[PDB]
Amino acid sequence: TTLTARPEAITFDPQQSALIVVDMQNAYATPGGYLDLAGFDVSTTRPVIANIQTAVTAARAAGMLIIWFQNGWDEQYVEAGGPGSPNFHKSNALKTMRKQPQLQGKLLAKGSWDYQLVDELVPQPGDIVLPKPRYSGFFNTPLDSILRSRGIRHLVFTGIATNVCVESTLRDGFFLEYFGVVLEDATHQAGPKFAQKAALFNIETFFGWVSDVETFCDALSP
Amino acid sequence: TTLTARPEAITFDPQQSALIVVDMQNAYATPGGYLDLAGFDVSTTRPVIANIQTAVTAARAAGMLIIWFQNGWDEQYVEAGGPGSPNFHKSNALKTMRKQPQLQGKLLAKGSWDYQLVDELVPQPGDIVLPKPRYSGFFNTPLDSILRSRGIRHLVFTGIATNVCVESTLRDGFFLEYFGVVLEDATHQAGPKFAQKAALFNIETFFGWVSDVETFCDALSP
Repeated sequence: TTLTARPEAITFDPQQSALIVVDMQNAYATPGGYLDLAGFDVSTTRPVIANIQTAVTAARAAGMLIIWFQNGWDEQYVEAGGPGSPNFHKSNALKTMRKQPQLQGKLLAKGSWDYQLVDELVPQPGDIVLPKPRYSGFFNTPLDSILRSRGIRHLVFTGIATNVCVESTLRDGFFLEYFGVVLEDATHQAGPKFAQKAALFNIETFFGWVSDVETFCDALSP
Repeated sequence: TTLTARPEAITFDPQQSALIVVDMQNAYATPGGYLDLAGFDVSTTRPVIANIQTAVTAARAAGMLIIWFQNGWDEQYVEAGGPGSPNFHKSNALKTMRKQPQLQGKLLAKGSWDYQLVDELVPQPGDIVLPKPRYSGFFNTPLDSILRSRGIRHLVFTGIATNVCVESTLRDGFFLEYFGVVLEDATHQAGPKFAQKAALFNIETFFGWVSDVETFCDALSP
């Protein structure tokens, strides 16, 4: 398949490719979730959700592997690292719960509402659903092994946050010799609008390719 | 020692810390280098070189290990990967040399002027100088091994490009449980000015700490 993209069009075989849906959890997309409680603007993610559903339908119909990430930890946050991990000190979820003990054990907690995939996005049998304990899906997980076991070299990225979990997984994928493309209108940033712009620029200019959902779906139609 | 920083101050032992000077080569800081020839703006890097000299002097006098990176490859670019690597298709140096054949073998090439550290920055006995074949110093190198072998958990980052090799190495350091701080006035971005602001925003908000050279030197003086 030839996919129109920035900075130029690329080729991939859908049957040797994966669509990765990064962290489409209430924490990252839904009012009252972690990012919202932590002061980030989540009011504009509805079109991102619908666009991911569209992209998943097309990708699965074309034979691409669908991989869903869920970011977060056990309710006791053992897996988040204690004070000896920089993650303990950087996580805005952990910071929010330290400021608001009423939320302690709810943000990004396995089995909780915050951790759930948003209602509109439901993995299907045969999809892979991966928990990850840090922003990048290529650290501390079997993601690389899962992809290599199927000969997959091309990754199409969707999800939240463009500049954090999405971009980190795409950047680390590049260092592991994966070709990564992001569907820009199926992502949303964590931060001001310049964070979306800069993540797309860094991806396009140094790490991978940028396309969009309509272009992706039309490229898959055969 | 307390280092005042964004989003809050941190504490560290300079003896168990490293100052990393990322890719301060002619390619990234000097007129007529790769970045300049590739259309990026390098007209403001003179104060960055000066600020790195100041930070390197304070770091060494405090017992911090100095690590210098040089990004690049053999002159035949075997180490940049062939067409099977996304690096072959993304590297703006390889792009530029395919566009301007007079430059083939001259950009980011071991033994070339482009590849040299800028004249003003001279590694000293006891420092470590490391080549790296991709943007992140934590892939395809012994960097993690070197730091673990000395019990180092705190990394202070300087160099170019803030949003590419600097941020990538800091992000990956975080995934390897390192506490990373960037000295903002000892860096420069590759791209428009929003790429500087956005890299610092991502580091401050999700990955590590932002400080500056004068704050760093003052913190080390006892």
